[PDB]
Amino acid sequence: MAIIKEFMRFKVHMEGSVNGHEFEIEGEGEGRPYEGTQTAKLKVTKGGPLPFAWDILSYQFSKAYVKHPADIPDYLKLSFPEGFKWERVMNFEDGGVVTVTQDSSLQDGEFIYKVKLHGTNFPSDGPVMQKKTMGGEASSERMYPEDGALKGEIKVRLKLKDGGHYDAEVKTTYKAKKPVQLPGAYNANYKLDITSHNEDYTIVEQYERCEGRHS
Repeated sequence: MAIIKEFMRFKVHMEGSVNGHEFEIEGEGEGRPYEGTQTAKLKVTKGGPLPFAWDILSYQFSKAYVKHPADIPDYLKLSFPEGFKWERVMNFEDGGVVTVTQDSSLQDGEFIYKVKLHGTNFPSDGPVMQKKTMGGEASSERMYPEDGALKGEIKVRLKLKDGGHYDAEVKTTYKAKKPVQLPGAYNANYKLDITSHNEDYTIVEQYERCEGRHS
């Protein structure tokens, strides 16, 4: 029950399964919501070491930290303290599919994120199950208002270890819990890096920069 400060922390809990392998991850993050920068330290609390690529999870660990020009209303910052929810489908090039449902709220002056993820139909020999990805390229999410919510579309490209890319079409709906001002169409430009990780990815740190701009 508060405003969005120049510096904000968040806690995240994720529960999910990928190709039937169940896991849980808890994390803590911090950043500067108006500067569009944030970092997070994630720990696998159940089902470690993960038998699949960390890169499919990385995108699921924070839209309140997007730098917006003053002529683009900040729909998702304005949803607080109640918060917002988002649901996403990631359609990978080799048939694999990830869906994500997320709830974002503010408690004791910190954001709380609860994430549920399902991953299925990934080929056993593919880059996800064989841990052959090496991070993601910078990308631009096309943001647009639709049916009283905000939608986003991203063509995500995961770097392949032996050179090349492995892609996914990403579609997400973001909706405030209570109606607040929706913006017009714009682009959210992202850069996300895995800053560090232990050998088996049970401890991982990420950084993301995101800035909204007109096309």
